[PDB]
Amino acid sequence: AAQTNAPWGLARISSTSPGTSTYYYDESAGQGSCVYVIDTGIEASHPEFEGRAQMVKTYYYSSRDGNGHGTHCAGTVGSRTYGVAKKTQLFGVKVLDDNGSGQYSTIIAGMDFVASDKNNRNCPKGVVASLSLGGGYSSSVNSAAARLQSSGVMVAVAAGNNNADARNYSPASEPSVCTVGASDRYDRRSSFSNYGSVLDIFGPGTDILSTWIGGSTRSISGTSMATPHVAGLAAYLMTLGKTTAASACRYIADTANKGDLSNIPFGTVNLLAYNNYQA
Ligand SMILES: [Ca+2]
Repeated sequence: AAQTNAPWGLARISSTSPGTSTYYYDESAGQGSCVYVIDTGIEASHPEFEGRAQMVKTYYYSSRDGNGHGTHCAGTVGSRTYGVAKKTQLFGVKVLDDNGSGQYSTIIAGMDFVASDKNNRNCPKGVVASLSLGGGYSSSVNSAAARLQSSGVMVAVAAGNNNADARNYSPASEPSVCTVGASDRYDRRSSFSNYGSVLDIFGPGTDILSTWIGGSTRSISGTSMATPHVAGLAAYLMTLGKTTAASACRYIADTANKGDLSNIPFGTVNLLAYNNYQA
């Protein structure tokens, strides 16, 4: 399948080269997989989701995304225009309030929630979780990411927006999950992407068009916008049969565009997510 005049990041992760605007992908498009967006919530009523998105948990007084962040990230995973994995089932977990603030203990609660809940859902092609959030190093926050990953959920985390080595941030520094930095449409590491040997992969994160609440769209920027490219990609690769939840971060790295970003410090991977679908 081909989707012309696509947001640049979907064209990028289907291409070897920057400067193209068509997104290519096999039409299965993540059918039969499940992605949990653990964030401010998802405006599931957005027609872009077509009935495939459900809130399933909140730790606050409403499960609605009253911020916009969770809805944008979820749209990159799996909205019909703006998504990678256009036939995946989405699930929301509101661990962030509406300003974007969550305590670690509730974040943790969300995470263990997914390791359990997946067993209430039909995900025969595989389970993913997408965490576009974080704060300073915590062993506990990190342990809750290793558990979620160990439980057979592909875990994708934002490396962080401080232009700092990410080993000091959580859940980014955790080893066993897939820590995502960001790039721009000219293949520059993004000016705000954390970096550091704990990264596995880079994805589009500067000027990412996606859904927003009210039924709307906007372009925003972050390792948060890069993260759900890799989560949706992993859903797409599960569904095909290329990899598994426990093997997907390695498979994506093995199949990445290798050498191609500027602005990658010494010691940080120079790997860019790629679906290998057109070449
Ligand atoms: Ca890893």
